[PDB]
Amino acid sequence: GNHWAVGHLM
Repeated sequence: GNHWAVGHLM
C-alpha cells in the first residue's frame, strides 16, 4: 500500500 523507502526515490 504505502512505500516507506524504495531506494532512489525522493
